Parts: sequence; C-alpha cells; structure tokens
Amino acid sequence: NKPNRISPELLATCGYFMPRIFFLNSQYAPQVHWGDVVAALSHFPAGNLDLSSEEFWYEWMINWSKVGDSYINIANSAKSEVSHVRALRSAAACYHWAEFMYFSDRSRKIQLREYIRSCFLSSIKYSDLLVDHQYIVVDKFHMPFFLIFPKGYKEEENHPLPCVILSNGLDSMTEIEILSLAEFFLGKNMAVAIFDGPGQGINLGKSPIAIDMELYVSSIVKLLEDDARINSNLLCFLGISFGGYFALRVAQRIGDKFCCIVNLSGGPEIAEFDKLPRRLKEDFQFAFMQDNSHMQSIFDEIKLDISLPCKTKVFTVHGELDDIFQIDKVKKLDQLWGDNHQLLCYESEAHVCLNKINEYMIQVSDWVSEQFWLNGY
Amino acid sequence: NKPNRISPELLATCGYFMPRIFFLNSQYAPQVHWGDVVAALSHFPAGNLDLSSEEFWYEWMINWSKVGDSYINIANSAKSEVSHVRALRSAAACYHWAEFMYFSDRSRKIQLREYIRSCFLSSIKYSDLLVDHQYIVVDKFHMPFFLIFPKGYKEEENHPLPCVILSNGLDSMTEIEILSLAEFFLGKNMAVAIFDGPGQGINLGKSPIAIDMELYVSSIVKLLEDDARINSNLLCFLGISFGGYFALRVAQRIGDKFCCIVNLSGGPEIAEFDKLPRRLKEDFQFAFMQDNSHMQSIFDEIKLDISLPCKTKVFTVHGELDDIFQIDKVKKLDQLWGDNHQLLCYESEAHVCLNKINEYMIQVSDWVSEQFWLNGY
Ligand SMILES: O=C(O)/C=C/c1ccccc1
Ligand SMILES: O=C(O)/C=C/c1ccccc1
Ligand code: NA
Ligand code: NA
Ligand code: NA
Ligand code: NA
Repeated sequence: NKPNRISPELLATCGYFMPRIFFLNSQYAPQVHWGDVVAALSHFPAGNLDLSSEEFWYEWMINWSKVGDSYINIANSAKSEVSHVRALRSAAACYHWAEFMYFSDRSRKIQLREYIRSCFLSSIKYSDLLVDHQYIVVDKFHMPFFLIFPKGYKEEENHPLPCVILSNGLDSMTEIEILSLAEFFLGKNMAVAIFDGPGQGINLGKSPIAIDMELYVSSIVKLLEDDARINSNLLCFLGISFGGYFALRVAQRIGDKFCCIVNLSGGPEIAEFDKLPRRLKEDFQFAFMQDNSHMQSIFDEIKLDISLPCKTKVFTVHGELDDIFQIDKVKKLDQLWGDNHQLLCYESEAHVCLNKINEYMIQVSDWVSEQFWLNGY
Repeated sequence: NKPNRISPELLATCGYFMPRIFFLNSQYAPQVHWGDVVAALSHFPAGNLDLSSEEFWYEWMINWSKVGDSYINIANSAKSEVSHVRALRSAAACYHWAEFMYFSDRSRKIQLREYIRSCFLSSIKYSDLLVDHQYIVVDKFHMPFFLIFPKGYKEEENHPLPCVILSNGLDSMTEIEILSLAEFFLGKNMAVAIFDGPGQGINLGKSPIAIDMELYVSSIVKLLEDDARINSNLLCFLGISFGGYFALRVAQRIGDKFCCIVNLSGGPEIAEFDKLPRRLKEDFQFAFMQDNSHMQSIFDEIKLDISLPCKTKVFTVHGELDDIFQIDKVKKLDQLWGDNHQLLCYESEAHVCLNKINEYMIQVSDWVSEQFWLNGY
C-alpha cells in the first residue's frame, strides 16, 4: 500500500481552484483541511481532467459529498458541543466544494446548499458571535439576512457600530466565502450584514440572480438605519467576483448611503459568454436560470454605463490575468472614475487574486477603517 | 504571463509535507495560506526534487524566508493592531517552514526560530488568551514555559482547571504545531502547558535534546501542583512524533501523575538510522548535536523496555505506513500494555496520519475529557 495522496495530474488541473478551496484561515467560517482534499481526490478517477466537462464535476460532487457525509457522521456521534460544531463546519465546507461548480442536477445542488445552511443555523446557538437572522421582505421576495456582531459584543458597552454589507458572487455560499471575508471586519469591532439575494446563497437554483441587486441592498440599508445598534452613517458595501459587479452598481445608484465600497475582482462588463473558460457558461446559465442561447443578451444588459458617476470612495482589487472581468475594462473605469476609485492591480494574478487574499484583505480591512475614520468615527 | 502556480513535479515531491505545512485550521497558532505556498514555491528552481538533498532544503529555506520577510514588512506598516498580529502570525508560519528541515547553517536556523518566538511574544499582549510565560529551572537548565488559559478565563468564575502538557517532537516549533494541537483542549475550557525542553523550540541547536524528557515534565507537574488555578489531579500529557516517544516514557516513569497520556505517532523504538528517508538523518543529528557515526548508538539507548509497566491510560494514534516508528513495534507495545493502551491505527497513513489530523484530534480531545470525567471532573 502507498499513502493516500492526490495525483500530480489532478493537482495541476485544479491549480486555479486550490486557492479558492482553501480560501481564508477563519475562526467561524467553515474551512477544509489538506486531508479533506486528499479524502475527496485520492481515489478520483484517472483520465478525467477537463474543467469544462460535466463528467469532471459530477465525479467532483460525488467525491466531496462522501467527505461531507463522513463529517456529518462525526458530528452525529460527537461527545461534546465543541466537537459537534467543528464537524458541522468541516461538513459544510466539503458540501460547498461538492456543489459550487456542479449544475447538472438542480435538486441535488439545492440539497447540498440546504445541508450547508442547516450546518450554519445549527452552529449559531453555540457561537460566541451574536447572529440576528431574519427575512427582509422586498415586494414579494423573502430575503434571508444575517446581522452579525463582533465577539463579546454588548449593546450597553458600545456606541452604534459601523457595518459592512457583503455580497455573494455567482457561486459563493454566504456562510463559507462571505463569512470568511466578513471576519476581517468583525475582527475590527464592526458589525457585518450577509444575505441571500435572488439567485444567491440558498436561493441559487430557486430564483434567478437579480442584475439590480442594489434594490435588495437598499432594503438592508433601511433595516440598518432602523437598528439602534448600527451607525448607518458608517456603512461599507463589499462584493466579491460577480458581487463586485454589484458593488460597482451600488456605487453608481446608492453610493451616497456608503462611506466606501470594496470591489474584489468585479468589473463593469463580462468577457464574451461563448468563449468563457472552465464551467463558467453553465455557472452563469444556472444562476440566471437561462439556457446558453439567452446568456450573451443578459451579458449585454449587465454591461455598466461607466459614464454614470460613482457616488462614494471605491477600492478595487483586480488581477491582470482575470479571464472573466478583463483588466482593460477595469482600468478604463479606474481612469473615468478618477480620485473616487483606487485600483490595486496584481501583475500575475488570475480572477480574485487568490494567491494574495490574506495580504489584500489586511489592506482592504484597514482601508475601510480609514474611510470610517475620515467620516468622523 | 501565466498566473503564479506551483510546479506539478514539486507538488508531487512535497506530498508527504503538504499536510504538515497546512497542519490544523487554528484560531491563534500561526498558519500558512495556499498563496503563501505559491509565493514560496512558484519560482522554486526546476530539477531540484531530492528531499534527502541539502541543496533542496537550502532553496526551500531561501524561498520561505522571502515570504516571511514580506509578512514582516506588512506587519511593520500595518495600520491596526489586528492587522499587525495577523501579519506576525503569517510571518511566523513561513519562517517555521523555512527552518524546520534546514540543518546546514546552525546560526541561520536559530535566527529563524528567534524570529518565530519574537512574533509569538509580540502577539501575546494583543491575545484574548491569558499566557503566563516564565522559565522553570531544572538544575542549571532554564526551561521556557507557557501556561495558557481558555478564552474569557477568570480565576474567580472557575474551579481549578484540568491541564494538558504538550511536547514538541524533533522539528516542531512550540507556538506552531504544538499550540495548534493545544487549541483542541483550550476549546474545552482546559488550561494547556507548552514548553521548550533541551533541544526543543528555541533550544534546538543550543542544547542536545534530552532522551529523559520526563525529568523536565516532572518540573512542570510540580509548578501545576503549586498553581491554585490548576487541578493537578486532572493532568494529561500529549506528545507528537518524537514527543510521542516522550509520552511513552512519561507513561512508564511518572504515569501516576496523569489521568491519561496521548501518543500521536511516537513509538518505543526508531527505524534503523542509516536507512531513514528524506532529511531524517540530518534532523536527528541536528537535534542531538551529534554526527552520523554516533546516531545509531543513541537510537539503541532510546529503545524502550516495553516490559516496564505503563502507569496510566494511553491513547496512541499511528499510521500503518509510518517509516520512522514502525507499526509492528507499536502493535507489540499495544498488546503487552493490554487494557491500559488504546491504539487507533489508520491503514494507509504515513507518520502522524496527517490526512486524518482534524478527525483524530476531535476524537482525542473528547477521549481526554472522558478520562478527566472518569477521574471525577
Ligand atoms: O460568487 C462567485 O461568483 C464567486 C465568488 C468567489 C469567491 C471566492 C473566490 C473566488 C470567487
Ligand atoms: O517534532 C517533530 O519531530 C515532529 C512533529 C510533527 C508535528 C506535526 C506533524 C508531523 C510531525
Ligand atoms: Na468525539
Ligand atoms: Na441605525
Ligand atoms: Na494595513
Ligand atoms: Na494546582
């Protein structure tokens, strides 16, 4: 017998995704260990290496699901609350990597996201974070919403807190990548607001993603204005990937509600749909609940009028080699938006600059603090 | 330009070490991100792949040192205490992977361990852990010692706490792997005691490692008996790798001082020195401050008399494919020590079973709690 190991061929093929799978070293957000990746991939079938192929992501979903199941079994037999929660967190992370690039069975994908959300909701009662979970009603839409307070938060010991609203992108899960990002703000005694807009979080595959996500963000801003615990004059909006595109829309439409806005590798338009790499065509199709033939028209509608002014301070982090949001379009926006837009461009980074996420989230979190301080915090 | 990535050849070669480098997802202990591994290895020279070769580990030390330096630069310009500490933690992790398998410049290795310890000591004042740091005098030896209390610990709100003493192995660093393990006990409202015996932690390359480490453990037990905050009737000793060998010695010599002992992949004797794989010959030589020709005689001295009774409950986690502490010798000890020794053996795992460390540390931490409960906690 040889020790369980990942094939070199498979590690190479997955290089783009490894920084995403490991993501940020977090306190609360679910995260894989190296051995979870070995459990998922050590017996992955050989000769299955096409990231654009349906067959690759089916086997990926099956193998990551097995690892999630193993952690649920640990959770169910756990002898302590602390062990139970650590196992639920590990399960949630594994089920997310099972589902995030799997689009072929809508019911299975929704089921995996329900497993993740059940892991999160089960874990809240044991958390040392205060989580205020509710639905925000936006016309007929009941929007899952989480307002999370820093460790050791007591309303009577605090002035009203600054708050960062963070948006999902196309294929993130709220309590995985977005809670991971949110910890950089919770760590600075800021409240955070994370949410499942249409086509986001547990709504992915249920409702189409809303291009006008700023409508839903406006409803969060109204809740935060009404909450005595939150200083609504000290708000930030952060989005990642397609959520960064939402950040640019928020900057244009309701920017005056925000001290500052962070765009983690969104852009004002998407590369040609037909030529998108990996599984991105099926990812966009799934989120918009549309077929291949309808998607370029949606991309045409998504494209921003960059002549429309941005109404607050924007910080964009972008990779020169981004193959979804091309750097040329981001640099054009940076030039046109002038002194109100700061661009951190990494020369040899792909989409979301994930080799640099620890360093750039340090810089981003301190930049947000600085903008609150500039607004009299 | 292509995105910064690790060579497939290099990822393959390093497969044994990747689970060790990523280790445990921690709250306090320094830990790398995937992008730190990319920063270290993306420009690693081609055709340098011999894990037994001095030239491999020189380039490894140089490249990881660059990543550590980059995080010190972030720490030094950090705009907040929280950002400063996260950067110091990242630097410490990187400097540890720079040094842990580098033996060719004693002064450089000691310097890197001093950087790590400076990162740790600098971080303590900002920690929400109470760290009581002192020297324990053992004859002429001044032993660095850290007694760490759980998050939110107040003596007046608590009965005297159980305490887990955790030992380094040959090439671990106290505040990296051992603090990572310790968090599983801190998370259960137990105190932990971590320490630099002779040839351990900042003493590696200064004093030879003590075979009779139980002498130093006895001095910790005396301090814990004297500390009103600690229930000295509720003590555990845990060791990892060569520290697990120390755990077996503690079980034999002072086991009656412990409710239970955990052996993470130590054994009662080491495989033949001359045939050790990778850089293990130079690792053992460095820790014992001896040349190649003296080391088999030291291995002969290390070998336990397994007929000497173990005086408490022992839990061993071991890999069938361990190439340092052979499973046959561990199974012989398990049989001879009978009902007082429990063995968790993973069929396809190498030394320390690092593909399983999250799951087995859940099980181990609950087993320790159970042993304290059996002793009336
Ligand atoms: O939600 C998306 O569409 C993408 C999010 C994301 C999050 C982390 C890394 C890369 C992409
Ligand atoms: O200190 C040693 O000799 C080895 C320790 C260790 C720690 C973590 C993983 C593998 C080995
Ligand atoms: Na358990
Ligand atoms: Na308010
Ligand atoms: Na900073
Ligand atoms: Na005591």
